[PDB]
Amino acid sequence: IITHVGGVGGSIMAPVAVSRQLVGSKPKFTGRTSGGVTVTSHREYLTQVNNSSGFVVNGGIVGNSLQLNPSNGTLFSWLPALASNFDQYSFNSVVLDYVPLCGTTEVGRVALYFDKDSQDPEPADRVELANFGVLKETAPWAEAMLRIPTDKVKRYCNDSATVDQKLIDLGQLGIATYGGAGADAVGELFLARSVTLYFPQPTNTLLSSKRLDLTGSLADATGPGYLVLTRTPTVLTHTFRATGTFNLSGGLRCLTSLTLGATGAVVINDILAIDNVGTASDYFLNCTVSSLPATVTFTVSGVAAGILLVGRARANVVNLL
Amino acid sequence: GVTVTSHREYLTQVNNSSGFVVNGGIVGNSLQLNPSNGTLFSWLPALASNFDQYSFNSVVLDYVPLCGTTEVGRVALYFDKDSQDPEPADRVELANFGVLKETAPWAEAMLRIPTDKVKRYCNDSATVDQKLIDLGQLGIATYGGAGADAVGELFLARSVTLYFPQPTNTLLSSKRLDLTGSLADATGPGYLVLTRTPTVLTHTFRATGTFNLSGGLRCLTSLTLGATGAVVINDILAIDNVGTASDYFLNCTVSSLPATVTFTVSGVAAGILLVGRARANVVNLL
Amino acid sequence: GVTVTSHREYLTQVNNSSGFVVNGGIVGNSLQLNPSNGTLFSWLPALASNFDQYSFNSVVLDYVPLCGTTEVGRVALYFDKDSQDPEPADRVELANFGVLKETAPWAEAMLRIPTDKVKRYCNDSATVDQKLIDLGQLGIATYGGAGADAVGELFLARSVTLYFPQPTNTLLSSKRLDLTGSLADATGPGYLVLTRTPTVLTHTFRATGTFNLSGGLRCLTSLTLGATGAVVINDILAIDNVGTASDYFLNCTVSSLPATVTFTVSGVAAGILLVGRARANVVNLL
Amino acid sequence: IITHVGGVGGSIMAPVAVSRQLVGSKPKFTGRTSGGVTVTSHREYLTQVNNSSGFVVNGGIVGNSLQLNPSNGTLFSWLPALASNFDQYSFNSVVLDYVPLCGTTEVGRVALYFDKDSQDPEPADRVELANFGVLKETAPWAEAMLRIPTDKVKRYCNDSATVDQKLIDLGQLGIATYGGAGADAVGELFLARSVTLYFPQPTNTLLSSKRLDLTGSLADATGPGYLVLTRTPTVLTHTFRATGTFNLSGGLRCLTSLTLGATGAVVINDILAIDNVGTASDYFLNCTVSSLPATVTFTVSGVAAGILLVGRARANVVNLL
Ligand SMILES: [Ca+2]
Ligand SMILES: [Ca+2]
Ligand SMILES: [Ca+2]
Ligand SMILES: [Ca+2]
Ligand SMILES: [Ca+2]
Ligand SMILES: [Ca+2]
Ligand SMILES: [Ca+2]
Repeated sequence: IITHVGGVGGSIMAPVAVSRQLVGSKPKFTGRTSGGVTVTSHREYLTQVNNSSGFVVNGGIVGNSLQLNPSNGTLFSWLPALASNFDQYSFNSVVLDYVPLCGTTEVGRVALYFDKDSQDPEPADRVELANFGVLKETAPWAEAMLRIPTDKVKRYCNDSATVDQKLIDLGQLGIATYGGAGADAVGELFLARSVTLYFPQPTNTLLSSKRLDLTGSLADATGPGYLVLTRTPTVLTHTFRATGTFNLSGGLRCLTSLTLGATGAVVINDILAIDNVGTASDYFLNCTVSSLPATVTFTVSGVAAGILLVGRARANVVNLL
Repeated sequence: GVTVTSHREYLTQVNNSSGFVVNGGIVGNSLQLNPSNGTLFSWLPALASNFDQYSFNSVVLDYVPLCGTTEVGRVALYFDKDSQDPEPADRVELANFGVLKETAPWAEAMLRIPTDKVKRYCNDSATVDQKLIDLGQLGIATYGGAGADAVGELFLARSVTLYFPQPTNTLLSSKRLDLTGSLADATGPGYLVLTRTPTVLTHTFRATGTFNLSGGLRCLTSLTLGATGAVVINDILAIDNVGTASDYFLNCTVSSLPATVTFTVSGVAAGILLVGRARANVVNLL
Repeated sequence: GVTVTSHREYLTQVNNSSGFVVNGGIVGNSLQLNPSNGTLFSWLPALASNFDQYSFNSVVLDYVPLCGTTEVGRVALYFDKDSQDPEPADRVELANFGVLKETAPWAEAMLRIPTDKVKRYCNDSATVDQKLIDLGQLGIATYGGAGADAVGELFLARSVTLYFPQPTNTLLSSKRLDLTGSLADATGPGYLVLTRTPTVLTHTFRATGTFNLSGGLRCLTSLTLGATGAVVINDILAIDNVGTASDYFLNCTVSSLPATVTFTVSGVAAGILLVGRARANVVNLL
Repeated sequence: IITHVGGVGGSIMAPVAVSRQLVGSKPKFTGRTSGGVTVTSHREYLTQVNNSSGFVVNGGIVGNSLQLNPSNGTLFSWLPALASNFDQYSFNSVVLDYVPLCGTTEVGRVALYFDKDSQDPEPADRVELANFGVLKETAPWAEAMLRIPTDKVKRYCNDSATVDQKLIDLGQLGIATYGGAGADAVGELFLARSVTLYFPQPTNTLLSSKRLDLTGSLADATGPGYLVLTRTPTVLTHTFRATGTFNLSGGLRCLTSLTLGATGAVVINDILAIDNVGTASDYFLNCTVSSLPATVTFTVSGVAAGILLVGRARANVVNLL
């Protein structure tokens, strides 16, 4: 069949393009009849690796997100709400898969790694990425793999909250691109799953609570974490980590009518915007992200207390009549 | 790619008290047995800084003695499993520890340490429950002396299993003082704290050996180089510009606590330095 | 009381040159396998620095791909048992070597390195017969390309046996320029050469990554910070005093050859610096 | 596996690129226990075929170099110094190998041939190259071969010298490129070796001696031949055929201080340059070629006698102190 030319048995072919074909990953639960507790193995997708001539990591996004715990609503788009009737998690297999949309003529580097410290900070440069134990180094166009070192320790989910994210999380996951020529798309990576659900509980809420200090930095958290809400002395920051349709509820301290800006992949849905000028205010809004960078920001003055809540929601109303 | 280390690192020179002193008659569980402890392990420092899980197999306290059969005191090495509990108050407390030893100063002593094989994490990301990650605490305690002179120099018998490797940590230290402030960033380890007082700096050692110092600061006012305690100055270079800020490189070599140094200056309105252990290495023009 | 090590370290980025080139067309058997070679081994940097003998078990060269199926060239990895013989002049010398591999640039390539079990010494005291101490030489060679762009990223398949425990071995580099002169001391390793020209400095990289730079010099004349090639400046701080000498701390991050930097100044009458690999770490006031 | 598209069994694939992978050729000697004389079979590389829109042959280089005798220091970079303890040569296999650095989109012709007359002159054009008995005709990007007709005649090496280069040499070797678009590189050719060493002698020196007549053309030779040293009425020519680090020794008749020029791949090493103006002069120099065209020339006047010697050498000194 195939006739390929200029080839004598034992020779190399670098083709114009390559592609694998990906299908319906329909999960299987297994009954580990135990404490009458469950086990799940399904395939959840994870992000579209775009290029970075320069040197970027999960989107140039920072605050080890990525985090291998399930939920990571940030990471795992389906497991979201099962390990949600449960309290202890434990994997058996997790494998990074890297397919490629681009073609044998893009010019760059992608790279998947694994840090056992859910908390150490991120890759600085070339020489650092490469020193990791569990790493892989691929041109972008060519097809790649990574399998992850799983213990069987009895590890806890984030339902109550826990600052030592390391003693509870399994690992960190990296994806890193340098040496590109443009920050376009070349890769879409997947997630090979297998998890052991344990002491199943009243089901935890997935709702987000995020306080800015009055002049300050940061008050409480509950998370998960889709959002960070910073202030700058005038003006807020609502910096997305998550994608989809959300629902936003809250307001803040200002005095000064709200001007609703945002930036990147964004589909505003319902912006409602009470103020009282002199005092504080409220915002409900409903938006829908499908990118990074998605940003939004409220524009205001004298941002002297920041409060919000975020808890994923449909094309759902959020405005008066 | 899992490395095993069994070495013998030096640790501190114990001075007496009449009174009742611990790990320097200093405080905040200094000695924590984790490697790094830049404070405790002067050698293991930048090996396990390429790794993420640590686990010992042997650790033994060794106590030799420089003094003579006529000093009058107590040395005492112990072991708290809670990297975090606070320190020895008095006589009756020190003695109640499981893994303790009670020796005169002149006489020669030992202690071996109870090691589990739990998969414990090193301090690259930070972790307030220093107990769930640290192996143990280490004590050394002296009461009943007659003078706070030196009688003992203690060592560290090592055996460690390094695991998942990625990125040496930072054998190199970065330490920012706010302009008027307190404290900017850190990278550490931490050998040094660099405080200011409104005039004048503080470089307060936690570490021992030959270092290398690089930096300068905001002042206006020529640098007068003082320091205090065990200290062997090596190279002090000292650019200023009076009116503005300045720079200091220097190379010194500590073998004590208390080692202090301080720069003397005025209007200390920004503090920056870096410290990353170094030899008898130059640090001055020609 | 000995160590063993098996990890994987990155090495340099193979660019292209239709000409015929060898390690960047730098010369003086740089790639030598010995560990340290700070130029070659970015990670083991600091284990074989606590040791005195070394011995490899595996060494494998790994060649992945930055370019694309239409890049147009030749790459080539080899191995000389004489840490000292000179480099490849042309195509025909390279091809005659025992341990060679010859690949497109675009396609992914391999090489295994031949290991003895001889008790070989590391470079702490110095040794002009670099051959009887070093295991082999490493080549990477590119000819017949069409542009001097990047095609390859080369790695290091490692497995090393450390023996008798040392007392550290500086990993902060010390590099003195004579007043009018050429060259004062060294400590090295060597990532950098610091030359002067009558006006102006040269900081010529041999190494890749995040460094930390500390020092200043003799001039009189405010500092203008240039550099050339793969370079990501991080923190440039720059005291001067005009009339006199000056200081520079800076933090940069190279991933190429050619990386250059140079300070621009006048009356370069003494050159001093130190360099000791460092993170994204601060190096400036506040 | 491979899925290649638009193909029904029996169809043709002309790929984006092809490459073979070449390794360490580590020679074997065989003991033909004879007159206690030796046999060698190893793989020596030979040149990088660059393109020639126009019509070029071993570099547009002329004076059948190329010559199949071993040594040919010009041709065989290793066999250089064994058939050097010997006096009779005889092959059994010699095969031209043509791999390719370029890609399936360069646009040209390469071509390997074989003339039984070590001495006939070179290919003029298209119609001439093709008429040879032992020739091969390849696009450049595609992968090629040629095997060579070996007799077993008892043929002599060039240790004493011999003007009928034909009665001693096995063959001529050609490589020819026409129809390009640029004189860049597409090919690197190799040499499949197998030689029978005979009456082994005191080992001959490899040193070159090259006399220009006073007004003339040409005095003696010893060779091998790496160099030709011509004059033009003013000025010399040192025209390389060889690559590497050499050592040059000599001077000449002029009167007129030496200006050292040269052209192409060249790394000058040590130029020393006595003159006496009025009279003659001397030059030692040490240079290092890795190309064709390498040229050098000395610039001078009244070039009334040319003498030199050349005998391959290291980064070795060649100047006073
Ligand atoms: Ca829980
Ligand atoms: Ca880590
Ligand atoms: Ca860590
Ligand atoms: Ca050699
Ligand atoms: Ca040594
Ligand atoms: Ca030693
Ligand atoms: Ca003969």
